[PDB]
Amino acid sequence: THSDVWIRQYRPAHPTAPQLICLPHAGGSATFYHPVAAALAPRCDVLAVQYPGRQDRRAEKPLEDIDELANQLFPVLRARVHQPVALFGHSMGATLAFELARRFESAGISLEALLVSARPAPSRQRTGGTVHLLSDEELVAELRLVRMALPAIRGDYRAAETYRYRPGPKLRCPIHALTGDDDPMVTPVEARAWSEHTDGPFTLDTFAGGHFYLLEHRDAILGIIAEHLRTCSR
Repeated sequence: THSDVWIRQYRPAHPTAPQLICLPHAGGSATFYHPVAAALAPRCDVLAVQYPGRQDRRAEKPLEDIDELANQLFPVLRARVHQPVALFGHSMGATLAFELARRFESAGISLEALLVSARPAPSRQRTGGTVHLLSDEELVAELRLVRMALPAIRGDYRAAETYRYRPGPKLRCPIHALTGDDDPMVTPVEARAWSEHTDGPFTLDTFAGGHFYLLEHRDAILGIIAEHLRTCSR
């Protein structure tokens, strides 16, 4: 395997393998996607992104803006990208995945799919989130070693909550949205609105659960991912 500071490749992949770039949620690390790597490789090259400020990057100042995360991450992913390539993001990672998709397409790099989980459409971003503004003590409480990780969690939340969608050209790549049926942070319309951001095909799948439904539906989501990349799951 070959990994850098940003992009963690947990398993070896065939040279023919399609690429899956996985964006963690707020407070998440690249290790969150180890089950995806294990289940799809070597038939899929699973690349998991490690944002600054966590684990081995704890010394780095955490980023506070999705566009800054994307702008810094895109050149790195550019040097590794190999089509066919797909993106998967959960929660805040879904917005980052969408922003990265916008940048791939503007660079003439087609995407096999954009998979977005538990996140309103960029055009339906909820304004007025304040979790990132809570005191250290009020922060940890609402999140229910943590102080070492809190600056990175706060920065991630700040990025999720202060995101401002700037209108631009629609995507052309397929968008597959995935949501829980009991998620106070994503309404059905908010999830369906992802259809308004691509001229390609759109599909929305709902699962029994909340914001982290995907922990209970891993095998199902892996089969959905594999279907998009023309592979099988383990």
